[PDB]
Amino acid sequence: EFSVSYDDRAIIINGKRKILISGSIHYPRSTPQMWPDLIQKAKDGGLDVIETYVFWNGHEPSPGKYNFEGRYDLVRFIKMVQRAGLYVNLRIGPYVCAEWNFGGFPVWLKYVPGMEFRTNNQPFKVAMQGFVQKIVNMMKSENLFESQGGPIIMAQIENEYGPVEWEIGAPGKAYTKWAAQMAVGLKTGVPWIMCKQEDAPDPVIDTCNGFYCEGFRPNKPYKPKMWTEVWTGWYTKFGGPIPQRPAEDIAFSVARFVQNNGSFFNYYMYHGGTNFGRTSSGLFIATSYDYDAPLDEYGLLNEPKYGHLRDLHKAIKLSEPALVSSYAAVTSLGSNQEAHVYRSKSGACAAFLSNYDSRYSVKVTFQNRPYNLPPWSISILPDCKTAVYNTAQVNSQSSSIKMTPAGGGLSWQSYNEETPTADDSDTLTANGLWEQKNVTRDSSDYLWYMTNVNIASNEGFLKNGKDPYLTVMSAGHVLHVFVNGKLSGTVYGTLDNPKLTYSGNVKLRAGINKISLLSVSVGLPNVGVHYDTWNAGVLGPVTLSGLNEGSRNLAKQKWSYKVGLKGESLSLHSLSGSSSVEWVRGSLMAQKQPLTWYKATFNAPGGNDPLALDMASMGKGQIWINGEGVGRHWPGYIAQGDCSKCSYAGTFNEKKCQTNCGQPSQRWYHVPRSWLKPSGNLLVVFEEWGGNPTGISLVRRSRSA
Ligand SMILES: *[C@@H]1O[C@H](CO)[C@@H](O)[C@H](O)[C@H]1NC(C)=O
Ligand SMILES: *[C@@H]1O[C@H](CO)[C@@H](O)[C@H](O)[C@H]1NC(C)=O
Ligand SMILES: OC[C@H]1O[C@@H](O)[C@H](O)[C@@H](O)[C@H]1O
Ligand SMILES: OC[C@H]1O[C@@H](O)[C@H](O)[C@@H](O)[C@H]1O
Ligand SMILES: OC[C@H]1O[C@@H](O)[C@H](O)[C@@H](O)[C@H]1O
Ligand SMILES: OC[C@H]1O[C@@H](O)[C@H](O)[C@@H](O)[C@H]1O
Repeated sequence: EFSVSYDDRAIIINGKRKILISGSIHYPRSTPQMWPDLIQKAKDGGLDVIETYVFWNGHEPSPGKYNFEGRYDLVRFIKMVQRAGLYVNLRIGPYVCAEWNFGGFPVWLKYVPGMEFRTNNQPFKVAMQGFVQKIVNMMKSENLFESQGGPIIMAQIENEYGPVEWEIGAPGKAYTKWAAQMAVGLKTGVPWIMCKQEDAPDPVIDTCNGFYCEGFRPNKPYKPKMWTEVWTGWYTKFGGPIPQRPAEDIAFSVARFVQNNGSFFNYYMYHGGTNFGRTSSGLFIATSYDYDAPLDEYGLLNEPKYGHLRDLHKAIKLSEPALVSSYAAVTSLGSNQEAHVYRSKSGACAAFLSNYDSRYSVKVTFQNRPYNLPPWSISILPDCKTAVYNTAQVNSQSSSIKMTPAGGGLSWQSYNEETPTADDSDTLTANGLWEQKNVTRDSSDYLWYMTNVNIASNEGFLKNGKDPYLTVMSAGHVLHVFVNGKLSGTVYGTLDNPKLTYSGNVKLRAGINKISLLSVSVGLPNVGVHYDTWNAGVLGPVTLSGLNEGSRNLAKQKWSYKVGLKGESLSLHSLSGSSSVEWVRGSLMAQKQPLTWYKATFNAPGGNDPLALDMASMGKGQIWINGEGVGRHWPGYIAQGDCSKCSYAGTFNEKKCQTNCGQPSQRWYHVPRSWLKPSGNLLVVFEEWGGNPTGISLVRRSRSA
């Protein structure tokens, strides 16, 4: 009925070789009502395939219970791509990286007895095969593979394992062989792929990720050349800038790939979207996953990038009959110039004329005709005679972003978060320090490390003008130090270095002194060899210096623990949770105070424009609207890095075109209209650092010229 195969040239769909233009759109980083519009714009962008990861931890929060409703409705998403007449590349994983919490793995998976992530491990294999098996079965049951008449033309198993296999050695090769054998053994009827897998076993095709992938070649001569990730920009991290990749560079890199035998490429990302809630983003990754994608975070067209790529795809589609019926033949044109010519026995001719010089514009002669090639550009001649397209020459409209305030300020109400201290009636205690994930299981960002310090009256610092010295070392990621219910200092880390040290003088009086430590995790690591084994939270050393005794090792004593916030267990984020009205309705009330809840009621602004929250007046925490988590906020973390002016021309790197530095890492936070009633919308903000609620504004996202 239907079939998907491959050869040395391309992917074969229904007996025909296909040059496939793909774009990556992750379903849980958007709302179910946004999906149709995003998929439509992708279709209009010239994409044949929609690519997406499958997010395990979002699907299986409990060892047994599954979730496939709301924006985690994977089956809804794929059927929507079908209704748009497009194909799907399903990158299953289960490891997805994706700047996604814990790399996509559920946190409970770590605590299954004898477990080891991404290796020749029995508990892992069982767990891995179970979920992968479930996903394939679900896809079959709704007839979603191309062989059944569905959109799914290929699937990915694992993500960029090559580098890990290298470091871990023999268990790595065994697991790879297993993973491949297992995946293919599921009889999907469609080919399987593996990115960054130089030794992917047959019949799995190894693919390429990166900014450029033209020099790439598969591990077998009978396997097609595929680029699973054309990085359209880079992710944003809290503390970091907003990176961008120029459209002219992307188009050049794509052209370099197509001209040189490349038959499949995928834009990572085509739509980046948002990291809603507290289980989406990876370690220190911002809520915004804009990625400088052709479709911005809010689903608006990122111009000129969208249109310029749309024109590129039109040129490739015009060149397609030749591309599938011939191979790339190189003819030198000059010192830094080449012509890749696709000449069919039928007589079809497509030519790509390149200029790799990034300094000067160059003129070449191809088949008696002159061509002017801008620096660092490729011209496409679909008929071999006339150049319809050039990668450095944008004929699409540019546009800027404006955030227009909608309505006015809100009447705010405030609730204080308690500062818990160690009691003798505490059940969850230990004679030392515990790791944060071990305790919280990522059910909350917050964990309280509590202990009591007894200060004898014969102490030296009490009689004279001396202060005791406290040193608290944490593995990450934010630490708040409270002595006797009062804040003594705050430290926070970076993505590269999340480990923390607090140091300072403390106010200790005679008797029992209570120490309260609040340890916050800002997402979990998603990449790295043995990344799951990395620590979070206060594990010491924890010392109290300046006593009659030299220095007291506070790590070696009884510690109480409390998971989450009193504000969380009371479920203050939802409307039915915000019932314990200990809310200060005060005309004059809470402002710039740590650990504070806020709530206001608003009406949905009149129009079609997408919405955000200007939170520049605030510090850090998380946001809910009508019970649904908008995600974390951290406008208090200012963007760091070198942010020079950049030219499209020349080799790109993540740091080449960085913007928004000396500014809040993220200021506006995406609010889907899909989440709003016409009136009586509940807006709950937990403010961890301290900020002014009256400053918070609802804004309208508009782009033009
Ligand atoms: C394109 O692939 C064919 C098939 O192997 C090969 O003979 C040819 O050298 C390739 N062209 C280039 C420019 O690499
Ligand atoms: C994890 O918690 C358990 C008790 O639930 C405890 O026995 C163990 O020491 C903890 N491990 C770490 C590394 O904190
Ligand atoms: O944006 C960074 C990207 O890095 C790639 O190597 C990975 O496959 C993606 O999942 C994403 O994490
Ligand atoms: O490696 C995949 C595994 O699949 C299981 O279902 C089977 O019981 C094992 O023998 C092994 O084949
Ligand atoms: O913060 C804990 C971890 O931090 C990572 O950046 C590092 O690669 C690991 O070795 C471990 O130290
Ligand atoms: O345009 C692609 C180019 O990317 C550069 O980073 C690389 O040094 C060149 O060899 C070429 O691959």
